[PDB]
Amino acid sequence: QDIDLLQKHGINVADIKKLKSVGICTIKGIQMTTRRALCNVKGLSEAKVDKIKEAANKLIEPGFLTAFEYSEKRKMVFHITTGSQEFDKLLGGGIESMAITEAFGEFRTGKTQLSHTLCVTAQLPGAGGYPGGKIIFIDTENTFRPDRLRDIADRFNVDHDAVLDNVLYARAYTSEHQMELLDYVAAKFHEEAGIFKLLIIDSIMALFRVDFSGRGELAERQQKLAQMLSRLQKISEEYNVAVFVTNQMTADPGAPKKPIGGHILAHASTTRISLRKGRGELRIAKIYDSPEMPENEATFAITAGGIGD
Amino acid sequence: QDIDLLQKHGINVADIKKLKSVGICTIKGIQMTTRRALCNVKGLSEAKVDKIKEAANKLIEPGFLTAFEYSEKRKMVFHITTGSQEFDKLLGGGIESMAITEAFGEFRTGKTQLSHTLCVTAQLPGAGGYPGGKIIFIDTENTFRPDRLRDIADRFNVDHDAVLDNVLYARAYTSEHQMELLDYVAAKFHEEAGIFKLLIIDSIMALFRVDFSGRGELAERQQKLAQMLSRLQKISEEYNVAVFVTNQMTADPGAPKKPIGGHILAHASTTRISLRKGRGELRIAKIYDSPEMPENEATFAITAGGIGD
Amino acid sequence: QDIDLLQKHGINVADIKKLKSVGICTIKGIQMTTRRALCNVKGLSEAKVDKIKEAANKLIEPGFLTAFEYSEKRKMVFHITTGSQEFDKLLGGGIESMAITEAFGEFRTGKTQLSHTLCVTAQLPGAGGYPGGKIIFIDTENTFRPDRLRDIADRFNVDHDAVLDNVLYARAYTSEHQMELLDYVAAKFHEEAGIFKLLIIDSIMALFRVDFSGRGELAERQQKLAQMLSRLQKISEEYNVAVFVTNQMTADPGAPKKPIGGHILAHASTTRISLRKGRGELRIAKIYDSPEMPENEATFAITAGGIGD
DNA sequence: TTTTTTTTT
DNA sequence: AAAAAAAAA
Ligand SMILES: Nc1ncnc2c1ncn2[C@@H]1O[C@H](COP(=O)(O)OP(=O)(O)NP(=O)(O)O)[C@@H](O)[C@H]1O
Ligand SMILES: Nc1ncnc2c1ncn2[C@@H]1O[C@H](COP(=O)(O)OP(=O)(O)NP(=O)(O)O)[C@@H](O)[C@H]1O
Ligand SMILES: Nc1ncnc2c1ncn2[C@@H]1O[C@H](COP(=O)(O)OP(=O)(O)NP(=O)(O)O)[C@@H](O)[C@H]1O
Ligand SMILES: [Ca+2]
Ligand SMILES: [Ca+2]
Ligand SMILES: [Ca+2]
Repeated sequence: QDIDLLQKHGINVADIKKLKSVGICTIKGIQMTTRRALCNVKGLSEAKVDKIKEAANKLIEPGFLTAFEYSEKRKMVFHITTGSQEFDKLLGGGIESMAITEAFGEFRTGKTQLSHTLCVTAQLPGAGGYPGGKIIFIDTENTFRPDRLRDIADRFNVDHDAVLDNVLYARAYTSEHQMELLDYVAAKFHEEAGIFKLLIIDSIMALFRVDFSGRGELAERQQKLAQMLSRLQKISEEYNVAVFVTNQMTADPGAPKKPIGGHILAHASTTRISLRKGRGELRIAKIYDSPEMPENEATFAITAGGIGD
Repeated sequence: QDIDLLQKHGINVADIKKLKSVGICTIKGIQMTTRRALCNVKGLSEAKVDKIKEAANKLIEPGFLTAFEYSEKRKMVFHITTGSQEFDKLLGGGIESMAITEAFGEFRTGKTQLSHTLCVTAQLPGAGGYPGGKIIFIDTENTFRPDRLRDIADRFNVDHDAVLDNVLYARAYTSEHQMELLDYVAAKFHEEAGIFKLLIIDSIMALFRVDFSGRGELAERQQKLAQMLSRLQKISEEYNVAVFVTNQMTADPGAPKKPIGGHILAHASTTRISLRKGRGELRIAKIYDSPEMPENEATFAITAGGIGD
Repeated sequence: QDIDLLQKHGINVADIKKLKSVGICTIKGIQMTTRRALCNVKGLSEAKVDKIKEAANKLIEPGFLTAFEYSEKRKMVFHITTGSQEFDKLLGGGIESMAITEAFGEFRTGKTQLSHTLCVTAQLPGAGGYPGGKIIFIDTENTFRPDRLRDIADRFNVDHDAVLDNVLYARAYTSEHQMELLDYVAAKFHEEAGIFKLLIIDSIMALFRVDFSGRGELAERQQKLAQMLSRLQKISEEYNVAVFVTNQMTADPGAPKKPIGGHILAHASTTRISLRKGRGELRIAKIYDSPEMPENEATFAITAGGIGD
């Protein structure tokens, strides 16, 4: 896995620590790079890069796996329960582990409350043999009240301070700061294989819609967004972790609500979960663009303690 | 067909295995090569290449076929049904076997669901004397959930594990990795003549729009795309197989949706099928740029089980 | 016409069959050759070529024709109707017979549909005393569906299989293969004087833009293109036939669409017909660079059956 | 000579 | 109802 399996094939140790200084730490890191990105770095020439690709095919052989084998290959994925019964009946165990999940609501619909439950149910050994592990929370608005975890820890009957250390927290302040903070995620995931389970970005579009103006800087903004979602897709295959992202909404005076992000965000997301209000403490949850489950509905209950029934 | 029919015309066996190491395996492989591409390879001189072209015209004679003969020549093409009745009424048997078909939707419109049905209906002996065979699936986003094949296998009344081996799967990770993986397709098609029927690339533009930036690397990206579509056109004549490609969409603040790819992709595609949403589980399918069928519409139904009515 | 009229002027028969092996078949073939091209061939010396030019001026005398005589000299040209009324009102009988015509569209604009009608209307005895004859179709993309001729044969009330033999078909696979296939056209035209009327290349730039890269091989590509267009100009005077060529288009992020080919193709073409989309099954056709008709517009209708009104 | 990208309220 | 930008071989 770690990139020391190449030095027995002609690679000298003088520059294999150099690609570590960019951030590459795994044998799939050279599988997930363009050949011109290794033209940009200080001190690697255009005519020596082929010897790293010499040890790429003879260590990770890109033949043609049959889908029968790929059926047993995909058994390593896991599922995170949401807290309810009909909500992960709507998903099939909840959140997939090799895909990007989206959830958008009006304003009060309980997006971060769904996230705050997921910092608690994901460290408990549950269904599917899922053993539970550590969480990274990348907040961007302000909403990481930690004492809200302590109420949900009671209704699952867990100790308080045993769970307040297994979540990692950092707030981005700028849309470029949100991008560079993904490099710390790659360093944090690699040195402990298997102790982390999922990652939460609070709202990817909470800073992109502010730092960029309207029709002038629109293509500048949508191009920088595509680099972020592609990097998150690479991490979810590199370490087999889940990602959960939310975003805001906007109106439509041309007609009546659409989630912001445009076509770039709608294509790159694997499952989108629409959330609308019902009656009192009840919320309705539809499902948009899923590779499994058709458009059916469920019913939450945001409680004292997150998602219930 | 195989390139051993040339050695009886003066070609020595010392370098006919050399052009095999590039990838050339058929008597049309020398028909589909520039004369300067055989100047680039290690150990073949500029003044000996004519003896391969000596056995080219006396084995494949490029005279002038009349179109009456070409009418009976084109009877070897086949047609893949999609799953509906009005949808291949809109196409005339469905997918052609010597052409490139395109299909683009908004985001939830069911592009990969149309692909997932085509991995099932193409191995069943159907209309036009089409006997069915094996499929190659080149995925690029992430969407190859194999258990979705098992639902569609029921509504055609086929065994489960008899069809999960006749599809081959590989995921490209990089836009250059997608190009070199076509060379494995040529090796896989050649050694078994007639057991493969079609090929699916998931989304050719899913990695080209990410790995390349805006107006700086635009001409660099569009030139590398033209090498890919021309290689796919050569394979579809070399082995008589069908190809099915999808792509994303983009907006237009100059006006209102256009499929990405530019003029290069729009010219090289033979039929393009627009897909838009109707009501509930119904989708509308128009047709763009076809050499037969004029602009008429139909109506899907994505079901439990892919395309219905 | 045939080169046996020279042997009565001192030319021995030992080498007049030699210039036949290059491809020269007519008395204008020595009028259309450089004197250094007859230095390159195996077995003809630099000091004997003048005796062929001895019988050149005393058989084709290059004096000074007056334009009054040239007015009656040019009566042998003919005109091919396209299928509409305002479209050849825009051209003046349609396609000239001693010139190169060009037509370029966006992607769906009906370029090959205009070609498919021209394989049918050119074998019918129509206006101007044009008697009709045989057609050569040099396809290069893939688009020669022959059953599309059978629909247009009905709306002109012609037999089906009487017209499916008078069109000759060949597909080029490589940009050098497209060049050498013009030598078969010269052999096919010469032995039957007057039974052929026109020639269609599908898209000259469909293979030149693929087989050659960007700014490296640009001058290499544009030099090889100029040899092709000059050879086509020589054939259209050697046998008095029409030629119809199409090409793709490209964008312009420096500004917004331009036809590809550069200045070489724009100069060597005699008439260029721009094609853009109107409403539904209607197309608008402007005219670029014509030696007659000024910039006026018309309106097609691609039908069941090609071009209508 | 060559090559199009990008929704917001 | 109504808004604009961005370059490399
Ligand atoms: N302990 C609690 N008991 C009952 N309701 C609660 C409790 N805590 C929070 N809520 C409610 O849960 C909702 C919070 O949803 P929330 O996810 O915070 O919205 P949001 O995602 O933050 N949208 P926005 O605040 O505009 O960014 C509100 O209706 C709160 O009143
Ligand atoms: N098991 C199933 N049975 C029937 N229909 C299903 C099934 N699972 C998914 N679908 C349908 O598939 C639709 C989404 O189709 P999909 O092919 O994912 O479009 P898509 O454009 O490829 N999504 P994306 O990859 O983000 O662009 C859903 O809206 C469902 O209607
Ligand atoms: N026989 C026919 N009957 C009905 N409609 C037709 C017929 N032939 C063509 N069309 C319509 O005309 C369009 C095809 O135009 P076409 O002449 O193929 O453009 P093109 O520029 O040759 N395509 P491309 O090679 O991709 O650039 C399609 O959108 C069809 O709907
Ligand atoms: Ca919030
Ligand atoms: Ca998809
Ligand atoms: Ca065409």
